[PDB]
Amino acid sequence: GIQGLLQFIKEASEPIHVRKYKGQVVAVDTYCWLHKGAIACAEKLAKGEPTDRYVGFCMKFVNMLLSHGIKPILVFDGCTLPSKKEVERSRRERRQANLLKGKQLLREGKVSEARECFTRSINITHAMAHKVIKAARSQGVDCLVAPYEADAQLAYLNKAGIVQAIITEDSDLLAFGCKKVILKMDQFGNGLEIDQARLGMCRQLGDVFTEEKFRYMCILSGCDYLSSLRGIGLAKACKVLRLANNPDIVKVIKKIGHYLKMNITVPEDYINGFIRANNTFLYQLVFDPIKRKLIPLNAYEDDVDPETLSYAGQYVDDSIALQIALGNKDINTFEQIDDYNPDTALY
DNA sequence: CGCTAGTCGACAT
DNA sequence: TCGACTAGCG
Ligand SMILES: [Mn+2]
Ligand SMILES: [Mn+2]
Ligand SMILES: [Mn+2]
Ligand code: NA
Repeated sequence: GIQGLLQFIKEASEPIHVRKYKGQVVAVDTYCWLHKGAIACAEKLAKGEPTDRYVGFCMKFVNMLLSHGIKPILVFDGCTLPSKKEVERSRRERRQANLLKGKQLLREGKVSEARECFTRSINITHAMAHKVIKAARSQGVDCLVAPYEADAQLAYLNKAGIVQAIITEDSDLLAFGCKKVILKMDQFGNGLEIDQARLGMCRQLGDVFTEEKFRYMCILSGCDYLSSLRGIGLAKACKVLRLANNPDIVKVIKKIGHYLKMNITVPEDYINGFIRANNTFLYQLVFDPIKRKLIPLNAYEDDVDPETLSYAGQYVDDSIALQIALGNKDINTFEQIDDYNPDTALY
């Protein structure tokens, strides 16, 4: 998540409605609807009590798209990424802290304070996501479980032309290179749209509108894969790239103390972390739904060795990757929890 | 002015 | 899964 990116390129956004893609295919970052659908029933999920309200919350969004001729492809998060394990461990640490502190407030009498901690300790399990998959499949809607982060899976579906828009709330999809991203879409279907081609209307970007330079700007500002240098945001990162009259990104990062004229010490591990993060935005493992196989988000280049890309995801057998993508195989237990088969009537 | 970190919000009755 | 918002800092 690039902080403040949406307010940094506002001049490239215009409010639209989902009718502009009537009769087209639009993928969805479905986990955003699960987080909003679980707030209305946070205390129930915190106490382990059975609840299916979030199932109905995600369905009114799906049924709303079906009413406008949209063919949604619900994409769901999968396994944990090694490049995101530091953030995933911290989020799991804060969910456990709010859960323990929320249960402590139940043993006192504070009902409003315990509810606030419950809404911040929401853990969207894969079983909760699989409930929405069953409800969406009962209505004839495609559902795809990403091998890891849904962000990379959404980026491939949009680049490969399978879908023409990505309905989401995260700003990372712009860094992955999505052509059309629809943000802040209410239950009625109204939101903002940011096209990758219209990024030139942002005067504060300069010549940093190409996919490679825009990807470099998001990482230097601070993403979930690599924390930014102390004092480096989107503006200063964009300033380094505008003045970067050099295609080699490694020498430009070392020279960040010169392009900005600041006392910036760059450890060597941060340089290896940038190459680690740039390859994750480029070569993260997605799932090809047509050919049914594990492929990187972008095709491998000649100046990269895929042997050093374990942090971007681990390959498995195409049959195992298919059962995970179909939601039949659980993410953690790796056991068959369902028996859906798309052959016996996206794929 | 730009960046950082904490807070409040997302639901809905 | 995320971001919007502002006070406090350089
Ligand atoms: Mn997760
Ligand atoms: Mn994501
Ligand atoms: Mn993301
Ligand atoms: Na930053």
